[PDB]
Amino acid sequence: MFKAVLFDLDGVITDTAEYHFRAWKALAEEIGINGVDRQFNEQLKGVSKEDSLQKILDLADKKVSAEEFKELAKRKNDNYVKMIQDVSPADVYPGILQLLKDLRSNKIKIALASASKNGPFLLERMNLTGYFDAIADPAEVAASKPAPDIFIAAAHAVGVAPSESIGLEDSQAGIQAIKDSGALPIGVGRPEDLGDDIVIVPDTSHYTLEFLKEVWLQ
Ligand SMILES: [Mg+2]
Repeated sequence: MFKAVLFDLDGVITDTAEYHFRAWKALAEEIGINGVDRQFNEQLKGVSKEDSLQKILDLADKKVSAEEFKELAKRKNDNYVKMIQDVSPADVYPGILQLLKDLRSNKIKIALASASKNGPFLLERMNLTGYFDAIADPAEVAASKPAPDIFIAAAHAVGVAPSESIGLEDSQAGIQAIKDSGALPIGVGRPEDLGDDIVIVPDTSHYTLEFLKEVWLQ
């Protein structure tokens, strides 16, 4: 049987994308730029702050100094930290709390493998910290997803090899990272998005201990 489950945070445990979106929209509004909506935000998800801010400035063809660029980036981050003060156990995705309980009661290790710089904070606000054996620190990993580094770090931090683990992700880059780590991916979302070569479930309510066991046995 697998010995650990390695979780991403956004799109598996909870929705942090909402709060990044709100932070960018608030920034864009503060400086009088229109067009930062949920569709435009698809060009901001999972890219650097620099890239994101470039794209936003381009909406109005706005030029900035290096000093102004740095201030705007800081402002977005401050906005984000303010907006996540709201997070509560009400923000946990369906099935996830029961899955953590079941994993823990079956002595399976639980690790977070997220690029979030606020992962410990978020897990504390959602009252999930107690279930986590480790949180991989993205500050201490050399390469982001789709590189396998953060999944290797998460597995190692609970004393297992990635080949002893299942990874749960909703993103192409995350699924690729799990595959290249040696862990078994189980995706959540659409095969159209994540590929035909992995087990995919339509939403997190399908992530049950019994399902993960059956997938492992294949
Ligand atoms: Mg994710």
